[PDB]
Amino acid sequence: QKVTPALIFAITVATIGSFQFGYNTGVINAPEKIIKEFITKTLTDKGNAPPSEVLLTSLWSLSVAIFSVGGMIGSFSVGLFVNRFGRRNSMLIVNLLAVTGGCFMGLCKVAKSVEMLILGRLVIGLFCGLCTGFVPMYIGEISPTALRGAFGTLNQLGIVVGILVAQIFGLEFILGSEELWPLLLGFTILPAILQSAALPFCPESPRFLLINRKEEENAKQILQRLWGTQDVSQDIQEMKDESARMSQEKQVTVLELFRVSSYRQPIIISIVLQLSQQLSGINAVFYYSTGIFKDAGVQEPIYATIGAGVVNTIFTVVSLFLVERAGRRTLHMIGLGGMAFCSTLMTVSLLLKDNYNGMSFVCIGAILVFVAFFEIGPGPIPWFIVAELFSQGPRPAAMAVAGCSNWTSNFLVGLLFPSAAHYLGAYVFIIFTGFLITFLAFTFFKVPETRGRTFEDITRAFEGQAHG
Ligand SMILES: COC(=O)CCNCc1ccccc1-n1ncc2c(N3CCN(c4cc(F)ccc4OC)CC3)ncnc21
Ligand SMILES: CCCCCCCC/C=C/CCCCCCCC(=O)OC[C@H](O)CO
Ligand SMILES: CCCCCCCC/C=C/CCCCCCCC(=O)OC[C@H](O)CO
Repeated sequence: QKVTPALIFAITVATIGSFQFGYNTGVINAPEKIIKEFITKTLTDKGNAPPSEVLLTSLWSLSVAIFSVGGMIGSFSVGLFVNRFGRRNSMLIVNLLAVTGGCFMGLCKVAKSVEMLILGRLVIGLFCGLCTGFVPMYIGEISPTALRGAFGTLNQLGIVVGILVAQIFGLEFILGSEELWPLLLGFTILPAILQSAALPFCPESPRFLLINRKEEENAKQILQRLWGTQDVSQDIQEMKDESARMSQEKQVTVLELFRVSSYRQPIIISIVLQLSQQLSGINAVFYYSTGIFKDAGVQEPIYATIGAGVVNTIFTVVSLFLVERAGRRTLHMIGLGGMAFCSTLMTVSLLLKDNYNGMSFVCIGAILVFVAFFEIGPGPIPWFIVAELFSQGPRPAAMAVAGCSNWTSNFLVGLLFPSAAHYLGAYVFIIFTGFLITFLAFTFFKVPETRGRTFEDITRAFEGQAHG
């Protein structure tokens, strides 16, 4: 606890990327009908026959999904940037992609080009994939050890705030209209121009400068400013230790992450935690929501979702104030457990949907409580924890692997779930309850507490476990 404006500024400017990721994730839902009308008109205006609903659904599905494909590629490409350019400059450099993607999506209507929309979603996907790796890596290396998890939770906060804002902007009376939806999608350009202006005044990680570039006194002076104290000897020395370790060790690529015994457990934890986020059922809960919301008298679908967005935000903040006290294990487990209870309730309330006339209110309650438990742990923790499971040398390759598995599992779930729901119906949530319980067991037996521990302490403990 040594928090000056500089540290806040640096972390806040970095979480613009988190906001960007959240915004582009949530922005696409509301304007579906409007964009399909655009796609139809683009073909009709040629004088051609109007497209079938099958073709529209097809093009629309590609628009949505190609974003994930971009993210898979970008998140796995994180390793190409962070050691070569640094952590701060990597973020500055890739804003080219955010500007590019936003231009395509923003100009696709006036250019009357469905192809530009699809292309824009791919490029903004690439950008967001790089962000999901760059931001926690930067925050992790620049935060005081006692606040590493708290600050790391600001990544997820930026993401959920980004989602909320995109949804609100998606309202018909704001930017969600026939004449304003290019502005809706094009909006992502503005935070990029703001971030690029602000970033050069954010310092590079002192850890990176000292450990990777051997610039000790440069790191110290920066460390003194960020933590607002002249005595930073304990931290500077701990960085010297990590630096000595890295120059005595072979620097790991992706493939060797899996050949080294002392890396196997950390990397397996990292991947599994990414899965515990995307296979939680969090992507199934809303698939049903939009239709459950009608039955309960909402008759206002985006409004039902925005409300969930507020709950989404509140419990991310709750997680922020808990993660340094309760620890990562406890918050992850509690969240997994509460989601297990809610998904089970979802199955029951849906199975009794029309034998009893109150069940739609029950399902909504289950959905909101589900969202709350998701953000307690499984939402924010898996993003910043892999940065904690590794020291300086293998972190970049580890975050490329972890991040990719997160984006990939998200993509596969979205591909496979509609089928599963079609064959299992209400029982599909029981499958997630099984996943959630299994993940809960994994965390309880296999995931060490990382709260307040130095990277060196954590790594040595993994080395000790590997020696027997
Ligand atoms: C298809 O549009 C959307 O997914 C928006 C869904 N509604 C957002 C919403 C509103 C209210 C409450 C909770 C939520 N959610 N829901 C999921 C969700 C979430 N995750 C789960 C999925 N993820 C993700 C989504 C993508 F697209 C592409 C790539 C992704 O990771 C690589 C990242 C973290 N985090 C916070 N709130 C969330
Ligand atoms: C209908 C309205 C049309 C007019 C609209 C005018 C907007 C002008 C541009 C604003 C740039 C947006 C910047 C987004 C700020 C990102 C928030 C953030 O950085 O997150 C804070 C915290 O770190 C999270 O954890
Ligand atoms: C009717 C009897 C009254 C009981 C009704 C209960 C209803 C379901 C409650 C779910 C809350 C979720 C709790 C999460 C459980 C996970 C356990 C956990 O988090 O363990 C932490 C660990 O001990 C740290 O080291």
